[PDB]
Amino acid sequence: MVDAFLGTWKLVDSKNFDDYMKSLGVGFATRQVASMTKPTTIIEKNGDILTLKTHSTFKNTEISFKLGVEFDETTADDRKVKSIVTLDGGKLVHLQKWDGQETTLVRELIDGKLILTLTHGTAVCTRTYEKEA
Ligand SMILES: O=S(=O)(O)c1cccc2cccc(Nc3ccccc3)c12
Repeated sequence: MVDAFLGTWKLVDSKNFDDYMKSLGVGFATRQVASMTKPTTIIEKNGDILTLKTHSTFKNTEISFKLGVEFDETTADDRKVKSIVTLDGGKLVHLQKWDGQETTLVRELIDGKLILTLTHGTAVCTRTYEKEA
């Protein structure tokens, strides 16, 4: 069940996002702006289709997908990837593949907060969000 992930989420803490972006080859100026931007994640459901929006003053993205079914995605940093999102241990696990590389975006609810763990190479970033009323 994906339902406790649904809603509007505001970033309240970030650890090692620069390391994660740098590992992906993101340029210094984008990392600089990204490091001070407050993003919002919106997750909504219509039947088996999830839509995940990222809104900010800098980058904005939107994806729609069915759990367990691969989809094409063009990321905020312009990578063209093959993606799949699955529930695993109650976590929303998003795997992206491109050029033989992989990165995971794992979302877990802890005490009503959404904890996003981003891993690429050796870099591990933890971004925490709080629900908007
Ligand atoms: O969407 S994210 O998943 O964070 C994202 C994931 C992976 C790489 C990213 C690189 C630059 C900016 C992002 N987003 C961003 C969006 C709004 C504000 C600041 C950064 C990246």
